[PDB]
Amino acid sequence: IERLQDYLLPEWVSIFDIADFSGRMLRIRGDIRPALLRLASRLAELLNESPGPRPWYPHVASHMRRRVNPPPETWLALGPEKRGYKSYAHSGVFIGGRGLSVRFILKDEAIEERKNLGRWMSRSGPAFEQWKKKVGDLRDFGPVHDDPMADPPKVEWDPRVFGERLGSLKSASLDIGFRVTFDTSLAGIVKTIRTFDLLYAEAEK
Ligand SMILES: [Cl-]
Ligand SMILES: [Cl-]
Repeated sequence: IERLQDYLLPEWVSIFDIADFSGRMLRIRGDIRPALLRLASRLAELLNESPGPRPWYPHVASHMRRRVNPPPETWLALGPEKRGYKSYAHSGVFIGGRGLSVRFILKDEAIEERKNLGRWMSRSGPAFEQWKKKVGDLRDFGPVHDDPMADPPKVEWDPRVFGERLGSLKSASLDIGFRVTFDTSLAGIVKTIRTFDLLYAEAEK
């Protein structure tokens, strides 16, 4: 049974205990990146075995923007475009000092897709709440973006107001999902990513 730890070694969480930029980046780029590329490819193959409402193409964080503060986490992204991913909805598998997580992301620069998903959330609060109940322990990673070891809070906001903000503010963003263990099967992770399909699809239009 293929598992996340076959790609991302459990001990790699300690890379994120390296406080200095150069030292942490060396390990993120040298050791974690090749593994994330392999894992991203494999997850995309598995997802594409049963097509969903949008394509999934693999990407890996480039870390070309950081200078002084090392990344608190690194990730692969699965999104609808072959090259680039930050301008569109995507799912990601992340590793940092806290371990692994699987999240659904709309960055501030995904202006149009935030407008689309925000409008859906605003108009479909009850459907969002139903979905949230079904997926269990949904966390908001937004508030802990500056607290790498902190347990992210449960999503408790009103999706209608959150959606209104997400759609209308240039600096708004979404980052929600699940903490997962290193021994989780790839088959289980694929299904977790599929549970974001409702949001992924509604972001497109
Ligand atoms: Cl992009
Ligand atoms: Cl599993």
